[PDB]
Amino acid sequence: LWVSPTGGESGRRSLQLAYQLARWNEERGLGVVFDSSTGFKFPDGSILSPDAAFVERGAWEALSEAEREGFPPLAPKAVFEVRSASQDPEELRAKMGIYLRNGVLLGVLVDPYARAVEVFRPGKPPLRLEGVERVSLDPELPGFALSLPPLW
Amino acid sequence: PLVLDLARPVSEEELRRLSELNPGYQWERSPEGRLWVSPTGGESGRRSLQLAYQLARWNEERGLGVVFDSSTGFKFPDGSILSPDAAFVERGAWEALSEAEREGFPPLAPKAVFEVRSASQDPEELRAKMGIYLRNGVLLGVLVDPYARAVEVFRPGKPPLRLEGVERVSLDPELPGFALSLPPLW
Amino acid sequence: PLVLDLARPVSEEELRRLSELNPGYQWERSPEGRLWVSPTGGESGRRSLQLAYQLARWNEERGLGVVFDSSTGFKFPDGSILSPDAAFVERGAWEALSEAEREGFPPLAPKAVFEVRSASQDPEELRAKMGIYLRNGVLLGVLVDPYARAVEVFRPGKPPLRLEGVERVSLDPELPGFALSLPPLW
Repeated sequence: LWVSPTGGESGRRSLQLAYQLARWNEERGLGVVFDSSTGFKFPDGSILSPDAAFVERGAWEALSEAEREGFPPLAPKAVFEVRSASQDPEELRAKMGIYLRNGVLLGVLVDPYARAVEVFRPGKPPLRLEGVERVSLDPELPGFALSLPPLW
Repeated sequence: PLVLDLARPVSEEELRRLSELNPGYQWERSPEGRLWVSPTGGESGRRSLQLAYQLARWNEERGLGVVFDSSTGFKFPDGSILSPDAAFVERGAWEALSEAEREGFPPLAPKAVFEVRSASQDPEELRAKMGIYLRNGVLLGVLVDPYARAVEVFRPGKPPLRLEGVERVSLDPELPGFALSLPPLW
Repeated sequence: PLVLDLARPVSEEELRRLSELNPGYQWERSPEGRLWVSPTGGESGRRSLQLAYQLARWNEERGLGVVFDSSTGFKFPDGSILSPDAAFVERGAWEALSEAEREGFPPLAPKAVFEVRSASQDPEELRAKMGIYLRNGVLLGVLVDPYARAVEVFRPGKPPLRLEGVERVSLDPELPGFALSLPPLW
């Protein structure tokens, strides 16, 4: 069926994910979290917009007002992509590669359909989990664990 | 936003594709059928996230409906496809939709919508957008202006309420027991 | 600038139309056919006028060509249509054109173009733009940064020069007798 990354289901899922990341950041304040609309300007020149992003406090603080106002010129420490029916797995997997190649330190891919999650880190093979309720995202995001059932 | 005039109303298919081809940009269809485009920079993105977070937190503890983030576009009665920074839809209204309707731009007016003024947006255009929401059936429209540190609440049949330098804002009874905290949005 | 992919090259016609409907912005066409939208006005607009005025003043004295402010867009061989903050076109070239060409987006590369960095522009993106000007025939590209209070000069086949702490920059031989004064642009 006709699906849009900017449609209801995708929006409902990305908010559920972003909500958790924000809940965690509210208590720890180690960085700044952005929603699915945010565009970031990556080192390779392109603009990319994940479903959620976390940028380390130190990286964010180094930015000027103008840089924070526009598409931030940096690779977020962590990026999250929630697969929507309109996207084929290998495509996002390919995108996770692009993120890492640009300096993202943690890429999390959630597939609500397959009901799995894939964790991408540089200099390490991709990790795929299925059947787990929560997934620890330490050490990149200290004390944060992503609860999966809410994303389904 | 920037207006792109077409001698043809942009289509839902074209909106999806434009979103795809332009990460970081929000595409919308006006009531007259024109294209509206606005970028979502870092500041906008952190504020809308924080606003959606508060709405979601409230909803998780209450369970009255469904919350959507800022990338979601809704299809209203007059044909416009608008994308607020946050929206709340009651369960009943959401469930009534077909799997296809939920997956595409939901054909309904969220009970409550939120818009956060970005630096590149003129205040009056955004206040006007609030009127479009209301005339299409939205029961609560909230406009946050982080630059003036003010918030304006719009309700059908009521004078818009503009509050300045306040810390909290009760959005009862449309959103039972929810109070939006403003400093986190500055 | 805001880069927009309409999934097809934007036509010259649409560029004008878009400028009309969105007056406070500059509209250009990239070599790939995408839309480049940039903010107009503010102190940046003021700097543009100051520069064009220094140029017009010099040209009045020498009479070698035509001066343009930030409002003109030029059509280059690669199909891009760019609008610098100011430009100089040699008299002969200008007249060799058709009245229509002179009235729209002149189809020629100015001998010299000037770009003044505005607050939302990345220095590296402006430098790449200078690269586009030169590969399309511009003989002298000048980039003014009022924030870092520096100037960069680009000539084909030569390394880019950056000057700081200077009050004036001579632009011979391309603009004989012309020295750009910087403080007025800060």
